[PDB]
Amino acid sequence: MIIPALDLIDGTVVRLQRDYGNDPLPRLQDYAAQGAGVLHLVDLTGAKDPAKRQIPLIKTLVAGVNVPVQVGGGVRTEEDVAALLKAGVARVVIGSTAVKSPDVVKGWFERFGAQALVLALDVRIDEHGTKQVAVSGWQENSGVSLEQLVETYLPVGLKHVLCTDISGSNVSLYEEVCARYPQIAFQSSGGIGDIDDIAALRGTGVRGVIVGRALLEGKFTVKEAIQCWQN
Ligand code: NA
Repeated sequence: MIIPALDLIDGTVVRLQRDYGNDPLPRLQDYAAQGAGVLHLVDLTGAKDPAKRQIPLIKTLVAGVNVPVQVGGGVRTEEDVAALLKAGVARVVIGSTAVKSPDVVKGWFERFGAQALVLALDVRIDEHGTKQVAVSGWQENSGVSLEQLVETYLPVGLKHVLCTDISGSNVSLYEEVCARYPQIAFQSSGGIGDIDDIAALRGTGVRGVIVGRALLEGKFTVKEAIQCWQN
């Protein structure tokens, strides 16, 4: 499915920074009105300081649409996961903590269930052609491959992985990992500049396609994206 996405800073919709206004709820409602079955939010305020996690806003947004929302941004602790779920989010998106503390995160899978968690991994293809995991675009590689990290979590029932390519190559990347782990539903993130980019991901095996900036830029609509995806 198409997964429309917003990044939020202090109640403001931003592009990665350009301000697109303070109306995230009507934006999300219109995404759902066009047929979206899942939405994605990044709490950039929470990511910079978990003390200022935008829980009240997230509550309002989840309540205001009829579809599951997955939410990430500075999820560091079990308390963070619980607080987001309590606010009504469908799934919590875990990023750097899934790389840095796998035994701790494996415990979260046991407590909350695999249906409640999405692991978001940034992947950089190195000189050798290895899929290297990094915790962000501006930090060096972490010394573990995508495959190695996925296999760390398969024993606790990993089901959802969001993969962002931060290094043609894009499509091959998703074809390979989806083929290797058909029991995992992979989501693609990044590299969607126009409608043809969505077409290209078709048949790769990816289950979900995150689309953020291209919608804000008015390149195409959620309805058009879904029609392309469904072919
Ligand atoms: Na966005």
